[PDB]
Amino acid sequence: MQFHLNGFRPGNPLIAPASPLAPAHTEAVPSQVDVLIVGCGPAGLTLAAQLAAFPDIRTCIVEQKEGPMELGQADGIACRTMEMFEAFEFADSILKEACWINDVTFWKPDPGQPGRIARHGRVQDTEDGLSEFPHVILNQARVHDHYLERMRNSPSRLEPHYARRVLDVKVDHGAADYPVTVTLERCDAAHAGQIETVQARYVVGCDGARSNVRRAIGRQLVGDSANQAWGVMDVLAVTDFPDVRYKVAIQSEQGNVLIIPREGGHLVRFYVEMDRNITVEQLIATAQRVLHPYKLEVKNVPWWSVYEIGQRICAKYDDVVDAVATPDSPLPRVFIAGDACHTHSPKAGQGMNFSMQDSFNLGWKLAAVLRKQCAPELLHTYSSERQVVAQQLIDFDREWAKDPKEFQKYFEQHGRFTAGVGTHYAPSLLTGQAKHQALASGFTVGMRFHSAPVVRVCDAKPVQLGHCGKADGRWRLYAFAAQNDLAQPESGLLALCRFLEGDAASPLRRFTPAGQDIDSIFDLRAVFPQAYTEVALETLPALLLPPKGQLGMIDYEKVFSPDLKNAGQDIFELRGIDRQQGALVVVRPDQYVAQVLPLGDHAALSAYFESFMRA
Amino acid sequence: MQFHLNGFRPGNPLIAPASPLAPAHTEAVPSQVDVLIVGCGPAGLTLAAQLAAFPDIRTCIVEQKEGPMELGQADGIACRTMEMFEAFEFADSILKEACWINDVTFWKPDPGQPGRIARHGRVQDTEDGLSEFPHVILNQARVHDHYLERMRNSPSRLEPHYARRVLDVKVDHGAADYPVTVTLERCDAAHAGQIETVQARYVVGCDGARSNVRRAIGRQLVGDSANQAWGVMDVLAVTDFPDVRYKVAIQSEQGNVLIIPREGGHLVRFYVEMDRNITVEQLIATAQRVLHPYKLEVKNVPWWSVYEIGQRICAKYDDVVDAVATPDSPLPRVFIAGDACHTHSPKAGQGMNFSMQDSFNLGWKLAAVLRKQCAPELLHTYSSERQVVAQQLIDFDREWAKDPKEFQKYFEQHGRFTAGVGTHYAPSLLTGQAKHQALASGFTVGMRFHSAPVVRVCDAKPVQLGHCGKADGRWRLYAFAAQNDLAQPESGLLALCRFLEGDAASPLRRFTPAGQDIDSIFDLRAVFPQAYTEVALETLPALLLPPKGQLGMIDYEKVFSPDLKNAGQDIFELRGIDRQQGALVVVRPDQYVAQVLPLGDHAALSAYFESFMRA
Ligand SMILES: Cc1cc2nc3c(=O)[nH]c(=O)nc-3n(C[C@H](O)[C@H](O)[C@H](O)COP(=O)(O)OP(=O)(O)OC[C@H]3O[C@@H](n4cnc5c(N)ncnc54)[C@H](O)[C@@H]3O)c2cc1C
Ligand SMILES: Cc1cc2nc3c(=O)[nH]c(=O)nc-3n(C[C@H](O)[C@H](O)[C@H](O)COP(=O)(O)OP(=O)(O)OC[C@H]3O[C@@H](n4cnc5c(N)ncnc54)[C@H](O)[C@@H]3O)c2cc1C
Ligand SMILES: [Xe]
Ligand SMILES: [Xe]
Ligand SMILES: [Xe]
Ligand SMILES: [Xe]
Ligand SMILES: [Xe]
Ligand SMILES: [Xe]
Repeated sequence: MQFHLNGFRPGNPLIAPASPLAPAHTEAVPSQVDVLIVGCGPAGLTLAAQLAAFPDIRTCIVEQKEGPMELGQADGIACRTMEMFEAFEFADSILKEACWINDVTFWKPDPGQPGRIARHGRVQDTEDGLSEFPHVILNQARVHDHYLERMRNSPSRLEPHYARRVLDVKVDHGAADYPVTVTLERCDAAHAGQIETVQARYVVGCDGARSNVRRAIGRQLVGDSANQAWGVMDVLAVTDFPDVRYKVAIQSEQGNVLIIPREGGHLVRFYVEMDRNITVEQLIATAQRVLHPYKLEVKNVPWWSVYEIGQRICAKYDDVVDAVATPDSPLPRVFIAGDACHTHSPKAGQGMNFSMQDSFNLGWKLAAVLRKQCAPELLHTYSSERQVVAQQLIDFDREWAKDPKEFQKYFEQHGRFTAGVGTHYAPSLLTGQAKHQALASGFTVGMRFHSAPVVRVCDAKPVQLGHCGKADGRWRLYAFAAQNDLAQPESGLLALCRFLEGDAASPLRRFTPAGQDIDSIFDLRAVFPQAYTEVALETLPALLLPPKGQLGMIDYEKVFSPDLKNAGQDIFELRGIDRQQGALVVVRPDQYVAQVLPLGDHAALSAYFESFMRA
Repeated sequence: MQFHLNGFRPGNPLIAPASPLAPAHTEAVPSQVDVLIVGCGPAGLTLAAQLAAFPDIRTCIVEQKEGPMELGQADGIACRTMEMFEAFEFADSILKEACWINDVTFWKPDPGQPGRIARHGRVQDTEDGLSEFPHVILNQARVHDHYLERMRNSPSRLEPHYARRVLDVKVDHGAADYPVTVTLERCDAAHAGQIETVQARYVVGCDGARSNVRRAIGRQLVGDSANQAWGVMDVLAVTDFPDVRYKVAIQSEQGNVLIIPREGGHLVRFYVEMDRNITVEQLIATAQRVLHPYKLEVKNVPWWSVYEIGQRICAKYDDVVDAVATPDSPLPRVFIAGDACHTHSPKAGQGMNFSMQDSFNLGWKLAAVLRKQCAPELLHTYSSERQVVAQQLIDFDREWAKDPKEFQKYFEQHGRFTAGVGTHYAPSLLTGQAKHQALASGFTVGMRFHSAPVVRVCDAKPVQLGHCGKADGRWRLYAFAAQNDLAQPESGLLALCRFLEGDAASPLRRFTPAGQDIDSIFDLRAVFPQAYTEVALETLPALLLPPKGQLGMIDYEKVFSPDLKNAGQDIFELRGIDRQQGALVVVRPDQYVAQVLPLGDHAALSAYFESFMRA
């Protein structure tokens, strides 16, 4: 991370200086806001944490609960989700506290032993090279804490307005500004029944399964009935079952159970299959029968419930009627994210993960449009992108409901999907057609940017290239240099740089607000195949050693080389970069690859951004 | 980390529940305390952070400054120091904020260019396999913050009493208790001149170079005059010198300069050699002349000073007159740690690192003696251990003041020393003679426990074996199993376990306080050469799957296997364990190896602890 850009600043650098552009939090919900987020769940808090980085935008997030939760229902944190946490700079903390899932063991009835289970299998939870982070388990409330702190420590000093239940949302397609009117009811005993009204430019319903925002704009969850029902109990118990600290799938004559080891090394979660006139004792009794001959002595039960939901999904995620928007469609004003527009069966294994990816998709778009850096039409891509991949995910898990090798295929694909790295957007306003995909085979257009190790040239530090992509709303341009680029500036990477800084028609010059840092909209990172010791910084374009901030201090983290010390760690090899041609990999603020273009196709680059950005 | 041992606990698990055994902090310094620490510098705060883990001990730390510092003079954090930070569970945070030192480049005058420098060399800062953590640079005040938070979040809820200057310390060798009387003068304007008195059992002077505690007990820094003088400036400047983000040693016709890249990617520290009627401007001017033809445009200077000190050291670190203590010597009551008893020349490169190792050495000893778990004689080893290695360090850096390969030898050894991993205690009350060193060649008796990767059997998680050693005052017993131990319990590791739990004469039974967790004094960790998948937990002694806490929850982190997935990562190979015999590696609470014993030499194990522990 970088700090002290404008002078020494004491204390933890992750606490940002309060921005004057942002009015202090008030007891009463403001009358007018840019964005009103409804619901402090994974989705709501994810969006709020993203918008909190832009103090020029007025964001208000409401939640009907009277305060932060301390113990939540979701606990699975996918690899891709961890990558996003890294973007919010708190993945590190999650890794130290969460319970990693390295293996998953399977238990079935012992063939020779009557009514007793035995271990039948074991698989590595995350296939090699799938992600730089592992799949982990951590109490949902803790993820909330991190987002709540990020929000609080942001320049926005953003915090939620609790004990507020959104009663209704209306859009005045005739209003000149703040067309959305939200009616809220205060739920705390001290204000019980009090009605609040908020004028918003955009409203985001992240209010869960029984979302009022969804029903307010007439959308509806379409799907099937609750396939199964699960008894879920978090327990502090003593057992001799040897795989208790692993993620375990148990099938037995007396029922099926799923074991999820919890953070701390002691707590354990049990998913007991069923199908409320059902108790903990019954669940425990069932788990005991299943675990037999292994003994389960439950000492304490911090939490337990009943997880039962069908897979449903809205046809659209916003208030725009057209199934497929076009340049003449009304613009969206209200969006739905998370369970409010799509719920997945427990067996799907998505948990809260996929839900947060909706918010990460919408986040930067809202900010760009509000800042008038992008045409409002951009907002249409939120629904077309997130609705489609959700439906495709459901279609897949619809058949996962079970050749022997066709199953190992289903099993493998399911892993990539639960890890959250299977999302692949189809060609669109933002996504290219992949005609130059061979330039960087390892960076599939439309999928998340698969990070790989590189070596920073300024100080020889080993780093994950994809970690340059932080949740700061910036587009990234990873320019992998052709073999001779460093030696021949007439073309290649250096020529691209020359174009990006000096050609008035370049997207960098056209769309970067006057007076802002040269990398405030487009974060360019250059990667040369040459050993870091062979890259002379002093001979590189200023665009690659950009001054910034009030003191013109130099950013020395824009230039990289491959890891040439350790065998098989060269990113040019790992990601299939065309060595002779090089490659420009354009990445969205949500870490998704938009394009893989030839370094020399400057016109294509300009044209791309001209299609949705505003000069 | 492990938590929820006695029930679900919300919030950050690193915040410990307040212990009732510890009285709340008071505005006025308590009248009587177990330990009085003088000075909130690296040493003082390190000791306080260690003692804060024992709420049954009354610890008071005073500092004359009126509050925590925000910008300190020291900034180099050695590998070994990082290992200790890992023991205090905040090494992670330091790694994310600090500026890593991967390479060190050397610059000298260009032979063909008049009065201009050119790069002459480059070396990897930390030789391969020296430590699992790198050498890093971070503002001293931040290390203080971490210690201050650890202290605050401990069961002790420990915080410093500021604006107190210790005027005098006296020992009443006739007192029945609290033989040490400390006289303090309040320095804050509101209490200016007020005299405070404290009765303490032990006093630790961590009050720096001009320490009053040292002079109070008649000790004195013996050494040579200030070899050199250095102008030190932390600056926010713009330069085109290409190696500014590296640690750089520059020798030129116009002077010598040392570049230390600071946390944040922008701040930089410059050590300008000299030898106060000297200004920043002069330093800057000198640095510019040195950096020529490279330009240095200083924009801001958060801090600057003049580092000038000779290498001096006390003959003893406590108030006991005998040069070498024996069973009939008076017991120590006052100890000196850090610069108060030993200062190293800037070129030595020790910074504040070695200083904190004194406190980490004394910490657990004081606690054990106060808890009557160890004979007070143990306290003698503090001085004999820390004084000797400090002097030996000085003797070495005395000659480092410069065959060509004899220099590369001096250069290499100097690196291990600056990394803080060269400390090697000679045989003593605590340190063995190494007659069975071949059992575990990679764990040199008397040196720090060189961690290596292993695989936890309960959940297959990759971990650093040495990270089992936390700053919790516990001795560790790393039992590396013989090849057939798992298959033949009659002897080997399993037999050792049988002895440790069932033989009344075992150190574990003899010295673990009645009613405490079976691993509260001796932290046993077993390592089998077999693949983790081959270790059946359910068939292991209870000592290896120990119940603990109020609920008898099982600790599943006592059993390990090697990393057999990745080539050349098997700890039995990496650390030279005798495969046929196995090995017992006994480690002190400060992470230093005390013994390497045969698994079967139970008598030797007992005898060792009987020599200083109290039943
Ligand atoms: C009983 C139960 C048990 C579950 N068990 C599991 C499990 O074991 N494993 C698992 O992976 N998932 C489980 N889930 C699902 C998991 O909780 C969700 O997938 C996850 O919470 C979805 O995140 P989200 O942001 O979309 O919305 P949610 O987490 O559903 O949050 C919506 C938020 O909006 C607020 N809100 C709603 N309406 C309004 C309104 N009108 N005004 C103001 N605020 C409002 C709510 O109070 C809530 O905080 C369970 C769900 C339930 C209901
Ligand atoms: C001007 C200066 C510049 C330096 N520059 C560098 C540098 O560039 N690089 C580097 O590596 N090292 C530098 N050092 C050395 C570095 O600061 C020390 O090595 C490090 O602080 C030693 O840690 P310590 O815990 O032993 O004691 P110290 O950090 O010296 O702290 C002693 C503490 O005790 C307190 N104290 C002292 N006497 C009393 C009393 N009677 N009553 C109450 N409180 C008292 C002090 O106020 C202080 O907080 C510098 C030192 C000085 C003085
Ligand atoms: Xe499930
Ligand atoms: Xe750009
Ligand atoms: Xe386009
Ligand atoms: Xe120095
Ligand atoms: Xe022991
Ligand atoms: Xe001994």
